[PDB]
Amino acid sequence: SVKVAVRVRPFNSREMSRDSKCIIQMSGSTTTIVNPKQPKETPKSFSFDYSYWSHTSPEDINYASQKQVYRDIGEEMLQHAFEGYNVCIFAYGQTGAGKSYTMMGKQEKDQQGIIPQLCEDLFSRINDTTNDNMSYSVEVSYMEIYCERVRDLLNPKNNLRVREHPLLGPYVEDLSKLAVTSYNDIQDLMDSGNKPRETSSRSHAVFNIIFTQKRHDAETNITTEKVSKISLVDLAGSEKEGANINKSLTTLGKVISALAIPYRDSVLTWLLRENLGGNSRTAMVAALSPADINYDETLSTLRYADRAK
Ligand SMILES: Nc1ncnc2c1ncn2[C@@H]1O[C@H](COP(=O)(O)OP(=O)(O)O)[C@@H](O)[C@H]1O
Ligand SMILES: [Mg+2]
Repeated sequence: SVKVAVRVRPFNSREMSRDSKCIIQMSGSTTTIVNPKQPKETPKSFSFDYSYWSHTSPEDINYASQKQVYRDIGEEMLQHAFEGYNVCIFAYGQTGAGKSYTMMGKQEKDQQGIIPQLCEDLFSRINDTTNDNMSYSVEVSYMEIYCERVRDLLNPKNNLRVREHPLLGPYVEDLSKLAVTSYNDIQDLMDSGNKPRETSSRSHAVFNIIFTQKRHDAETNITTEKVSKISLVDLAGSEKEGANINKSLTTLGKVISALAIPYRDSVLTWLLRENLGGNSRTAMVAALSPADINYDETLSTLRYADRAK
């Protein structure tokens, strides 16, 4: 239950101008942060399921690639989805640590993130299915959560509000749910999505997929369904606006350790009630700046990820 990894990125323009010295090191699954003031102060140590070293470039033999990331976490999380269970992955961290590049990624030199890959993989396993008793259905929803109003990142309007249907549970009223029938088609929705995103990387991006599996039982001749709810999330840069963000992340924290009465405590948390916990495995990638100038925020992140256990 619950899976946590951290990923340090390469220096960015800012850090580079700031000569920002690297204060992060990694040894398997142990990211050690060094304090700036005290170059000695022995690097502080933490230990996760995964500690990806992406400080260099796709060149360095020892570089955690978007594939590696997806193959370790995504891949499995997708597998469980086929088994019939809900799945949710989370990107969390300072703005610019790497959440988006990790979830979505890019295109050239195929730097596709977890979402693009996971998708391609989901459809690849479906099309190669050679049992006529198995038919599939993939419904997608994409959105943004700001000041706790849901923005349909793949549509116009009608601000949306998340209710709590009697039995069914949480849901965003009037939120588009499009059935796709191929990777490409699901890829357009992605591009259109990250395209609509303008805003200010201050809101949570929730890419949900409702994977349905229909099995035609040779005997009895009864088609039974099996529904999985995959929710890939790009959280806010942790670091009124702050109120909803802080409350969200917080509520989320006292859950991972728990999952391994806090809930309606916030929309984001009140929405993934079917993914946050109850059951079904979740995962959490933590973007980390390798720059000294971010010591406090970088450290705070680590602690947040360390508490998720
Ligand atoms: N592991 C990485 N490999 C390559 N570039 C990265 C990596 N992590 C971050 N970056 C760079 O940093 C920038 C910001 O990452 P991003 O995920 O978009 O920010 P945020 O934390 O605000 O979501 C990108 O424009 C990208 O080039
Ligand atoms: Mg952005």
